[PDB]
Amino acid sequence: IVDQVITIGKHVKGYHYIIANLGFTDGDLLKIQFGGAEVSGFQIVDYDD
Amino acid sequence: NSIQIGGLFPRGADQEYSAFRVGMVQFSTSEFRLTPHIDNLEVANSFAVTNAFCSQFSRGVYAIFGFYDKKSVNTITSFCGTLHVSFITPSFPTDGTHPFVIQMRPDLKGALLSLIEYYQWDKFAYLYDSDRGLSTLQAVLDSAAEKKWQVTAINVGNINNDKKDETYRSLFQDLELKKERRVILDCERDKVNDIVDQVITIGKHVKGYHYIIANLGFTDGDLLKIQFGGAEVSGFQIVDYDDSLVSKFIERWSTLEEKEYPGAHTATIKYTSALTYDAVQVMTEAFRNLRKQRIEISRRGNAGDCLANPAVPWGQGVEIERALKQVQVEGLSGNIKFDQNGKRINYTINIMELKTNGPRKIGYWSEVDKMVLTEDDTSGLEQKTVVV
Amino acid sequence: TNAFCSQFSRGVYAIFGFYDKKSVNTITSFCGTLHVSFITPSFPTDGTHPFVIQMRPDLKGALLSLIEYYQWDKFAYLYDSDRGLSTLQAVLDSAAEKKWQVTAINVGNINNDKKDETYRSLFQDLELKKERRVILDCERDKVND
Ligand SMILES: *[C@@H]1O[C@H](CO)[C@@H](O[C@@H]2O[C@H](CO)[C@@H](O[C@@H]3O[C@H](CO)[C@@H](O)[C@H](O[C@@H]4O[C@H](CO)[C@@H](O)[C@H](O)[C@@H]4O)[C@@H]3O)[C@H](O)[C@H]2NC(C)=O)[C@H](O)[C@H]1NC(C)=O
Repeated sequence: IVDQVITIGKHVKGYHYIIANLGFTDGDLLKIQFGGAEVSGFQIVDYDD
Repeated sequence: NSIQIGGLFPRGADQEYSAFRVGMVQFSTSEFRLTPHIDNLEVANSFAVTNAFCSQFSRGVYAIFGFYDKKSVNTITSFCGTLHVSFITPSFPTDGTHPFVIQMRPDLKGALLSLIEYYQWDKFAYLYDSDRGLSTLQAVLDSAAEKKWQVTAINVGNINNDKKDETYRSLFQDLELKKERRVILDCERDKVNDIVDQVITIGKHVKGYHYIIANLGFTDGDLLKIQFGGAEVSGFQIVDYDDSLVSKFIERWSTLEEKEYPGAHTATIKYTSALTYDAVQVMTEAFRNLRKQRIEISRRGNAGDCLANPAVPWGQGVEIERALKQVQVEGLSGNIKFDQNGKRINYTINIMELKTNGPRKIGYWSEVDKMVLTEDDTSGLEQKTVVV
Repeated sequence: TNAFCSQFSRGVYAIFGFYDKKSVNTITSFCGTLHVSFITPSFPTDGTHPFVIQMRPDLKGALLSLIEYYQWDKFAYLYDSDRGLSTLQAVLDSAAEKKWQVTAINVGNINNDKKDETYRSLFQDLELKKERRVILDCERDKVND
């Protein structure tokens, strides 16, 4: 879905995407890291522990 | 019969050498066969270029077909001009007048200029490459005073692959100071793909932006990634796949085995490879005209070292050059004919506009006619005009 | 190339000479492989090149710092093609970092017969923007003209 959002260019400033799963940091986020859209998610495996 | 010809290729040339072999097979008549001596070496190092040129000269070649980079242009031109050796190259044409060189690639500066005239651009960005030659950059800089444009030229060529992601993002953040939406990329397809990837990463490929690819390899690079972004992409293509000749050539090209001929099974061919094929054709027709006019070419052996205190250039090479420049044939690049200097005259460069369906032939340009073909939609798709 | 290989066959230890826009690539690639020392007072090569000693210092930063000192925002740049486009590329790249409107004209490729006409037409074309600040990147012999 993120790849498709990138292809259509709907990941720029203004858009807001919330990932509704406990796998936020396991998947690569660098492709939308610089798009502009504010992405938010959830993580159960805190690597800082 | 067996005409020894030189074949200097870069080590990274694969589809170009494949098209050279396909052209060698297609035009190997029983009247005479062209035997090529292939030398794969580093195109950048001018010392190795000089060594290979003097090796071919010591072997006794009649016409050298090769490529060159910004370092080797002067050595090749100054060696072929003095030693009277014929040279054929699909690379970028030399700036000015240079003899004994047949540049298969046509002149694209007027094409980009006429396209800017058609789009009516007054302020845009120009990301240029240093290795591709500053000829087009000088032409647009000189036109920036005749027609008064505010162009922002950036040398993106000198970037390191380690700091690649950082330099490109900083470049586009610096280009957002003027809020630039119109960008022209004067780079090779291999680098244009990276620039497009970075534009996709930063999200500057949405509606509003306009990107012009300033090279004859528009369809060679993958355009489907920016096909649906929203930004109107436009470029230039010399190898028109809609041609019946090009279609019949691609029919055999795709069916060829990928193991023996590298990069041949594809349906799209790079413009450099097609220009290599057409150069082989032009060489064959040149030697055929030399046989038709009963002009005997012969070396008997070798005159000696290219380096000499008495400069000894063999005369018959002039006739070979004249026969090369006189040939007017039809090939993958369209109409192929050369003038007294060796540049391409009377050519057909198609202007493509990437829509949602894909690459669309929006027009074509020539040396005499600027922006002719107004085919398909003539501004009549989704307009919605309410009659009051 | 002929003179360089003649000196190499003679047995020189270090060659002191000059080069033009055409021959530079031949010299650098010949001294680099044959490990022969070269010294030249001409313009420095763009980038890093070994076995070459350029006596001339780098002037790009001097012109850039002088433009910063004079506080110029819109000017003309009449450059020479034979003298190398290094300074022109440096000022074009700085024209986005510091945002300048530079009008670069290639005055280098002009004929001595049509000299007065090409120059008068160039300055008449530069009066469209009413440019008063001009930078001349040419050799002294041409700067006098
Ligand atoms: C289809 O193709 C035809 C042949 O290729 C072409 O006819 C050519 O037309 C052009 C312009 O009309 C002619 O160009 C001139 O060439 C002569 C020398 O041959 C010169 O008068 C001049 O160039 C000179 O040579 C140098 C060029 O760099 C330069 O140093 C000189 O100062 C001077 O400029 C013109 O450029 C050309 O000769 C014609 N060819 C022939 C064989 O007669 C058709 O126009 C073309 N048609 C279409 C529709 O494309």
